[PDB]
Amino acid sequence: ASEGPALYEDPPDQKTSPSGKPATLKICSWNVDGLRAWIKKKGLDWVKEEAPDILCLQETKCSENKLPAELQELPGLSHQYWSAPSDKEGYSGVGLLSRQAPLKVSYGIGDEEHDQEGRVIVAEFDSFVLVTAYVPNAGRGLVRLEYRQRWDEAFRKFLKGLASRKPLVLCGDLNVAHEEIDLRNPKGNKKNAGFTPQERQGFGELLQAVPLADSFRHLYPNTPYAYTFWTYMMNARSKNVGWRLDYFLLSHSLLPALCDSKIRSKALGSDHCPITLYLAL
Repeated sequence: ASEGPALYEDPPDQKTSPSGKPATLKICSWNVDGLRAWIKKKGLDWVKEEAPDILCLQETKCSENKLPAELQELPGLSHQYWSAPSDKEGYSGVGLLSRQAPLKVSYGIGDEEHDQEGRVIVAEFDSFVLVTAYVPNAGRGLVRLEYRQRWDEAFRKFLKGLASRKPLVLCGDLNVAHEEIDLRNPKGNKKNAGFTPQERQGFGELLQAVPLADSFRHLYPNTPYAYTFWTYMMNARSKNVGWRLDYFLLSHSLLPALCDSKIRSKALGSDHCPITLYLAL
């Protein structure tokens, strides 16, 4: 009620690094709010335009056994990996689609308690490891906040482990707006899922412990009104009343390779928009 529109125009794509090296890897991440719903809403149209080397999808709500045939319309992303809840129902779920086959693909974070909801794919490449995640929501009434804190700890320890061996890129819907600048209405959301002190602190703990850098915020430290999620309700997207919940977090060693971290604000198909990373590896 107190918010009107706040303008945000994502800056032009910077496709060369600070050292002059052209980007060699383009990764797009997108919480699609259901694979089938997204396809119906022409989500694949942005994918074809974006032409990433790797596409990471969250909330597919679909298992590897029941994928829509349309996913074959991505010939440039022929290596496709999917994780879904082990109860085999239609919720959560992540996907990773890649131009080249990774050296190894794994699922989950090595902890049975946290591996039953189809939330994580790990794809190891030559010079880096890519993780995509759909982090557990703290829930209406914060009924899942206690679980979320357990998840956060287990996830951080798992990622720290990976990073000790190879440079890490983590992407996906991390279900937290880190700082006040990361959502339109900080004051009124401090007791809501995605902006609790607990969740924000978990994010800070992740950055410190692994350690990892927030690619977007690294490049645009003072830029407000840059969001990746808007509730379907109340004309939130038209007014840009949103939250930045979707990130690319990078090992510090990858910062010299960082060209840009984009927010594709105008791409429709979900209640989240895509984010896109350019790296010169």
